[PDB]
Amino acid sequence: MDKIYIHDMEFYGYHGVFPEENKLGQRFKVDLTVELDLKRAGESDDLEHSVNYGELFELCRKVVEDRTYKLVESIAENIATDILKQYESISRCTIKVIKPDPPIPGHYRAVAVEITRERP
Amino acid sequence: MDKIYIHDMEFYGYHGVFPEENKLGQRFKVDLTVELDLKRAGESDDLEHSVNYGELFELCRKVVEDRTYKLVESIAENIATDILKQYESISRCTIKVIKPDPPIPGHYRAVAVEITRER
Amino acid sequence: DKIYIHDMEFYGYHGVFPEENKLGQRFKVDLTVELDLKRAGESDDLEHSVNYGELFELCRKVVEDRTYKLVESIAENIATDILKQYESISRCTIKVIKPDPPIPGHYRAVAVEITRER
Amino acid sequence: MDKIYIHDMEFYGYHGVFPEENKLGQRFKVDLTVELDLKRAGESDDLEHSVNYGELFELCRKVVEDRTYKLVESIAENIATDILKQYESISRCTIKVIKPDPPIPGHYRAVAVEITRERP
Ligand SMILES: Cn1cnc2c(O)nc(N)nc21
Ligand SMILES: Cn1cnc2c(O)nc(N)nc21
Ligand SMILES: Cn1cnc2c(O)nc(N)nc21
Ligand SMILES: Cn1cnc2c(O)nc(N)nc21
Repeated sequence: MDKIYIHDMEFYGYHGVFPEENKLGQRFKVDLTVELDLKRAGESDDLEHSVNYGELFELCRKVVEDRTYKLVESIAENIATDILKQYESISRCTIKVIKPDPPIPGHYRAVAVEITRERP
Repeated sequence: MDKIYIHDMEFYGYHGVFPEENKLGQRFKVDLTVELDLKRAGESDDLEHSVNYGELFELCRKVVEDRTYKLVESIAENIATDILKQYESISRCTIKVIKPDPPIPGHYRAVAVEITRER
Repeated sequence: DKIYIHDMEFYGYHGVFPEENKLGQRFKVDLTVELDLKRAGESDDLEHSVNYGELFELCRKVVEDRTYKLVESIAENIATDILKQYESISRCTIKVIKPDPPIPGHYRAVAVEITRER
Repeated sequence: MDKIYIHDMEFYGYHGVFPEENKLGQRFKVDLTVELDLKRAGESDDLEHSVNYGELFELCRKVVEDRTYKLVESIAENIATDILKQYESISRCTIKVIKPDPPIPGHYRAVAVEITRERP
């Protein structure tokens, strides 16, 4: 379907399995993909009929900054839940939470989770 | 299908919901993807069997520069439509309209809208 | 399963407008050939998979050693010769990229991408 | 189907058909994706129902650095293979083994092989 994106959002967060992670913190990135209809929006030009990009960002920030989890799997899952719940026009969404600097000994760009949630 | 592409067209436009995005303006980017058959163009090596990539660029430039809308949706929608209407050789198209510097307090690369259209 | 060569850069003199044919410009090719790789991945054998080096060479040949009006015909003659010389290739996808075309404006690149198979 | 990614792991190894590639060595890069349900991980916040991203790194490194094959097809095959053996919770995977500086006389970014491997 049609799609709103927010590419490579960046937060500082305290999330992790290790208590050393909890204390120090690290970078956390999020990519978002949400699906709806944009034919109406595009034939109209009135934001009242699509989902507001600025609110979708804020939502993401609350989960990554205003709350702490052990797993990036819980960041992704919460984001997805608040999305579908708060926004009834969005059908599907793919959400990817990225830990560019995890505490692993080796050479790499990033580890990440990605889920894709839908209304039953 | 086979695909023609234009990658990362960059414009300056004055689009936006708030009046201040219309005053100041901002960068807008557009990725173009159009679906058609290029087997004929390939074995012929003759441009009339394909679509001119310049005319495509120009067509989008007109939408992003010569007009102004509240919504990127609306930019995506007019491009898809003006491609389909003007080009019958094209079955299907995908247009993505990127705002890289929207006024959101935060840290992000970009926001965007992608639509895929057909007759 | 899949084999890849990414961002092959060549200098060629392709194009519709006769000035492009004297000046020339950059041409990039993304190659993407499909098959099964279970055979080679257990045997550890270049017999049971495709030579990546030859695939580059074939692309080099079509982009550097001949000239066409269209990028679509670079793409075609590559995809046709891949399916000619390599039976075990189920399918292929060629994306030919013109990064510096003579369009007055600001973009990264224009491009064709075909997918061919027997 | 949900996914754990590991992007652009970098190793130095001595893989190659040519005996010269075998003596000198060169860079090798690996991308990993693995499919599994992460909905329970995302509610419980419990790593046991998911899979350690770190152990995944190590699995890949064993193959690239502790062993030496003639082909990159072999590298991705054993990786996929070893993933499927050890982790029942993982349904499928995709492995891209990249060779960024292969001995091809020309101009290019990288050559590579991607495979996808599932269980019965
Ligand atoms: C090892 N490790 C630490 N935190 C983790 C997380 O959120 N997910 C996974 N899969 N592994 C983790
Ligand atoms: C908040 N906001 C402002 N302009 C917008 C647009 O074009 N699309 C969406 N989804 N949100 C917008
Ligand atoms: C305008 N133009 C010049 N060369 C071209 C090509 O190969 N394809 C298309 N579609 N347009 C071209
Ligand atoms: C030509 N060539 C040299 N080494 C190679 C390797 O490891 N794989 C493939 N497919 N080709 C190679």
